[PDB]
Amino acid sequence: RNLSDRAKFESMINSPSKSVFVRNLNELEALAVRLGKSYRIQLDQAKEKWKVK
Repeated sequence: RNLSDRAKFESMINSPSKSVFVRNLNELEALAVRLGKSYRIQLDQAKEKWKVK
């Protein structure tokens, strides 16, 4: 099924490298907002996971 933004999130959050994280982060943050606010927290968790400060 299309419109599976949750799948994109779970796919991106799977194993993102440093530079890979940033290049995915832009769309990742967009997807997080699209999904809601609870998943946005998980996004922020991934940001802090690496650093993103």
